[PDB]
Amino acid sequence: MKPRILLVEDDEGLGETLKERLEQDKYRVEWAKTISEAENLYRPNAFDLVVLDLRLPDGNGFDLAEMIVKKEKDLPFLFLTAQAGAQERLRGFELGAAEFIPKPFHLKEFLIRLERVISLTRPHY
Amino acid sequence: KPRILLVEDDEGLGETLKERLEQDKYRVEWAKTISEAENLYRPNAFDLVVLDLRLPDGNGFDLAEMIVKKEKDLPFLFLTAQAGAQERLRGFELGAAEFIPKPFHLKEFLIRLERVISLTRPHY
Repeated sequence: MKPRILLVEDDEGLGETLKERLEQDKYRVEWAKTISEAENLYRPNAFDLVVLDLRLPDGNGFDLAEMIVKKEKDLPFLFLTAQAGAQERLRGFELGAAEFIPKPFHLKEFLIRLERVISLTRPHY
Repeated sequence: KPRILLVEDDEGLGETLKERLEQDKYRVEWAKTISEAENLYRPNAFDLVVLDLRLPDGNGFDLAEMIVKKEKDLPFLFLTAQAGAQERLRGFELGAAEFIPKPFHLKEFLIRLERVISLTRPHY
């Protein structure tokens, strides 16, 4: 019912804040702090959206995204990252990212953009 | 054909964008100042406004605010080097459909613009 988000983020100050605010009313969040934890949490037909940064301590978010796309072609993923230059964004969009949100950001911006991504996951009425 | 109001004073860029979009079966009215954009803008004529926050005769937020007052659900997006956290927050809170920073590769802009154009308006 509540969309389930896989959040991949090693900054625990930011990750706690994001998880807490997302779980406030609308969403359920499984929060991985490493790529290996993300891989453990990840399985097909379990998530509605993945939110990930690019650098984690044990690998790169693009590789994780590429893996996920291979297993579940239509699982939306968005990047949330300080590495948000023209090249990174183009790479993300060409891989089919649903969104690309830079750091730094205000939480309310993230919530607006994320709610529109969730809206696109809804079926046609 | 979807009609785009492009508000962009950089004429090298504006020419490139107008030409490519018109090859993609868009109609583009390209304004180079806020003054010109306000003059070209009319309700029930455009399907998307693309504007820079940085225009020669003022702040693109003023133009976006005028457009929102007149046609609250008209899609608009910012294409701008003024792409920091405060400006993006203000833009999304105002209802911007997208916010694409400069510099950008043209293919990124096209991918993101095509997505905005696909959204349904208004409520069926």
